[PDB]
Amino acid sequence: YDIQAWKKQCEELLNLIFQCEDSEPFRQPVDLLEYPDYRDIIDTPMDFATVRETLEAGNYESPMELCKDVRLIFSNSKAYTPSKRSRIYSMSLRLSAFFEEHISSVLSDYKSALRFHKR
Ligand SMILES: Cc1ccc(C(=O)N2CCN(C(=O)NCc3cccnc3)CC2)o1
Repeated sequence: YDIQAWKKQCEELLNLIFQCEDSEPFRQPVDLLEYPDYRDIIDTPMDFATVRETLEAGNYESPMELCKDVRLIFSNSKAYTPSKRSRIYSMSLRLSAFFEEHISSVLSDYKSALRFHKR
């Protein structure tokens, strides 16, 4: 029922994501010299360094907000990919599965802790 525990749990999960080769495309912004049309397709860029920095700044109030930004990394990859078989998009899908598998208990625990707080 620790309503703060999500933050370290998210730091640890981000650490695991940064050890994962599948995250390499998603740890920094898209170089427009490499992908010149990227901002024609993607309105709101997001990467794992931005997520980590926002968490470390104390600018997430809840793991739900962190989860929204991580899911934006994946939806941006799906929207930008030219093919559902593209290397970088395929990496996004494995990393999304990994993330969702691990974030589910973080979200459940937080929400249960907030319900207990308000009981
Ligand atoms: C072809 C295709 C399908 C889906 C995607 C896609 O989701 N992105 C475009 C490419 N991305 C980057 O360039 N990351 C920045 C970067 C810069 C230097 C070193 N590592 C990473 C990630 C986002 O790209």
